[PDB]
Amino acid sequence: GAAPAGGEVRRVTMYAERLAGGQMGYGLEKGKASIPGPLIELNEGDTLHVEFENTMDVPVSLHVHGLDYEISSDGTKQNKSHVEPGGTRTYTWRTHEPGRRADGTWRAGSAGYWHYHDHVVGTEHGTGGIRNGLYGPVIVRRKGDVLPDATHTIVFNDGTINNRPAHTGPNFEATVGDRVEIVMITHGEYYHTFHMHGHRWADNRTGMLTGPDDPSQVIDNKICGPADSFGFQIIAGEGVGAGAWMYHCHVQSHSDMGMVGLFLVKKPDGTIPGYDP
Amino acid sequence: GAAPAGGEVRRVTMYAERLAGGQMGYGLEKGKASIPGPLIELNEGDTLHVEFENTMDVPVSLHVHGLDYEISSDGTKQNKSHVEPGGTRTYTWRTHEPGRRADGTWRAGSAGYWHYHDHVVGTEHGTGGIRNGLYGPVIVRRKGDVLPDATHTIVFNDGTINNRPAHTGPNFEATVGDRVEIVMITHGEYYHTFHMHGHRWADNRTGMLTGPDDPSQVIDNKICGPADSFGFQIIAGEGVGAGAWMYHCHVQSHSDMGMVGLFLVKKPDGTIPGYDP
Amino acid sequence: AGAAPAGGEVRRVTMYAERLAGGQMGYGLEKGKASIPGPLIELNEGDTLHVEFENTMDVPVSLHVHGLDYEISSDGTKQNKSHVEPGGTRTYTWRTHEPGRRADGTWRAGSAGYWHYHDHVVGTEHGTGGIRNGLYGPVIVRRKGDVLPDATHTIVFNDGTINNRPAHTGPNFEATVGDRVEIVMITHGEYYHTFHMHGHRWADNRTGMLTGPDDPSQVIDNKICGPADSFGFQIIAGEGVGAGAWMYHCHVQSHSDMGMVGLFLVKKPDGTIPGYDP
Ligand SMILES: [Cu+2]
Ligand SMILES: [Cu+2]
Ligand SMILES: [Cu+2]
Ligand SMILES: [Cu+2]
Ligand SMILES: [Cu+2]
Ligand SMILES: [Cu+2]
Ligand SMILES: [Cu+2]
Ligand SMILES: [Cu+2]
Ligand SMILES: [Cu+2]
Ligand SMILES: [Cu+2]
Ligand SMILES: [Cu+2]
Ligand code: NA
Ligand code: NA
Repeated sequence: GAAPAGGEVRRVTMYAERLAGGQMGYGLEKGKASIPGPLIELNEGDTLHVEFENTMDVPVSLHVHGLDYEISSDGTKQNKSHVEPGGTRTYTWRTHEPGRRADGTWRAGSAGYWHYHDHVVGTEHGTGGIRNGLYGPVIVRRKGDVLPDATHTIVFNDGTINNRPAHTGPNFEATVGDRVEIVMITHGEYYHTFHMHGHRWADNRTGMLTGPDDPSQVIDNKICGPADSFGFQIIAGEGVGAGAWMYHCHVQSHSDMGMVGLFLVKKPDGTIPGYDP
Repeated sequence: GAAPAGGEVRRVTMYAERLAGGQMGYGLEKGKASIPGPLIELNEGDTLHVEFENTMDVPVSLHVHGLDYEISSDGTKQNKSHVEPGGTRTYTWRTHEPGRRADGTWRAGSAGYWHYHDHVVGTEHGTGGIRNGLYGPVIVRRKGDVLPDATHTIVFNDGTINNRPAHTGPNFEATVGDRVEIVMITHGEYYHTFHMHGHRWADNRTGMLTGPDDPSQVIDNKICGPADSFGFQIIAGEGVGAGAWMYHCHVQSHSDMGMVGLFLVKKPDGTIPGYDP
Repeated sequence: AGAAPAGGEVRRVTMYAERLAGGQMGYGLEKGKASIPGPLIELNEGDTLHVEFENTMDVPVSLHVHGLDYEISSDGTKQNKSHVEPGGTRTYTWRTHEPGRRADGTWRAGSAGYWHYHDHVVGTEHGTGGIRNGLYGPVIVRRKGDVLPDATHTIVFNDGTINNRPAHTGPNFEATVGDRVEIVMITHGEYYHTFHMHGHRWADNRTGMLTGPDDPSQVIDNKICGPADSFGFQIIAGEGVGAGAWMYHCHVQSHSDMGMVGLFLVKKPDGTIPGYDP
């Protein structure tokens, strides 16, 4: 599968809602908010109209990295781009293809692994909102990009993965040979290093080398800090086989205190060697 | 415009001077020291003789990243290349173009976003001098590099931008369509993440993709540590329009305590929609 | 300079985990000769390595490698019981592969790069004690045609030490002007660092050297790194700058002030170093 050329005007509804235990999340339908928020996928050239509604009792906003937006969709109190309690607003995101500018230089396209998050809860930089769970992934694909069999989002938010209690994953399941896309986002106060056992990727836009001329370092460990985002695709078990393959932050106290999960790679018969749950 | 081939021998006078409040700065002329220090620009092949004078009552030095220098211009006490109080010294920086060696390998040129700083005030690694403001940017351009309409230097020094009081910018002004160059240097004890709203750049030498075959990640958020330097050029307002575009460190406590500033992008008539400080 | 050949050899080596002085712990290829960092392993893409491993200590230990191909039975974790009991033995197998076009037209990245191995089970189930104690070492996998160096030096930022040495004690590395010197740089523990080399620079890519005039990788002399990061590069000692005692150090200011410093001692042909007075 390959991404097509973009150019569609898409729309979606988004809600900010309180969740259990002081948390807050984005959802695409009322009562269905999650942490991380829903995955938004666009092709270069697509436009996205996000009909947003704040269902909480405190102001919230929606700020996006990487994509084109006018200052009116910045999502900050400073620009009156926030949403009052009960309020509604339409945030508009646009994307563009790469291309040669009139001045002769190459204009980078929108394609990449991006994310959106709150910018007004607790502070005017969204410190409380991000801590509470108001973040989500955005993928913009370029014409011809390889499409995956599954996509999984891993957010290192302070000392947690996806706001979960320590030592509770998440885990992700695949079958040997699956083409698996990982979106990796970092938030909060701390730097982290993301490590995946049994697998590696290229440190470039897609995480895949373009061919024999791409000099990007191939890695299995990557330092990241607050609001960094990257992504990659792997072939599950390629050259290594089935198994419970760990991923974790490699900062030693962070892995010891529980930012660890499993990439559960199954044989075609659905079983995982060496793994007792 | 485009950078010419280099090869000139250039001279400049530089002074280290005390500034108000225990600060120290470099300057091109007596009594005009600034933090950051003056921007030095060279073309690959140029030689620069810095006629240096220490107007201060403590030793100071000038150490440069990236450029060619002999051990006698290292700027360290260890090599006896510091400057005594009231003393003078000529620091020589050289640069070179890339090219094929005899062994067939490719020698990397000097071009890049670099910086200079003190190496002896407070400690033999310049911890006091750097804290006090003794740092500045150097740009070395390759023949053919695109030249910007303006260059702005942003230094994350511990918990400050350019040693400024918290919450005091700096702000930079441009018109929609301007080609704006940012030089980004980090110093001190902390890691940071630099983020720009509404704009993005390529993670490579120039900050611009060379063309459709360049696989560098396109980003708007970059982790950086002490003595890191990078730079890029953006088209102000490209695809997003005029506005007060924030830049800040994205480490949540840092943005909250005042590591924030504004990229004020004006329409040709001078208007900035919705700006209201 | 020499060039790496195509790989595909099947090799075997013995490795031991051993206690060292001061509560330290190290890997070695011969009994009683363990070192921190552990021995440098070098493979050409396509090679297979069978590590006949023996744990001579009184605690379970493991061998976990980054980047290379290994089956789950060579993961080196308690999770899948691939650690080594006290006094026990185990064969760990590492494989590597060349890059190539898959049948579906996508490009498979090869194994080549700067990698490392370390313990994963001493103290905690992530090897916090083992790594702190010194159980780490470098692995280089070369691609056919990679340029070969005159010498290779490994620098590990482990917590606030270099190579588990006492503060301010280097290590120093010696070269002659013109030498092709390879640096392998590994980070472990709890802290981020920035590695800086005076007088020298490299390209931020797989090999540390630009492939030619079309490579847009940033050329740098300073690089941020965190726990279990690894990278490497080659420089021509003294190129364009001459002989001297060229410092390298973490550039986090308090780390350089506390002793995360060392010297790249670049000598004239007559063996002397101008300005270097110890
Ligand atoms: Cu912001
Ligand atoms: Cu972490
Ligand atoms: Cu953000
Ligand atoms: Cu230094
Ligand atoms: Cu910061
Ligand atoms: Cu932003
Ligand atoms: Cu420095
Ligand atoms: Cu692990
Ligand atoms: Cu350090
Ligand atoms: Cu330096
Ligand atoms: Cu590891
Ligand atoms: Na790169
Ligand atoms: Na990087």
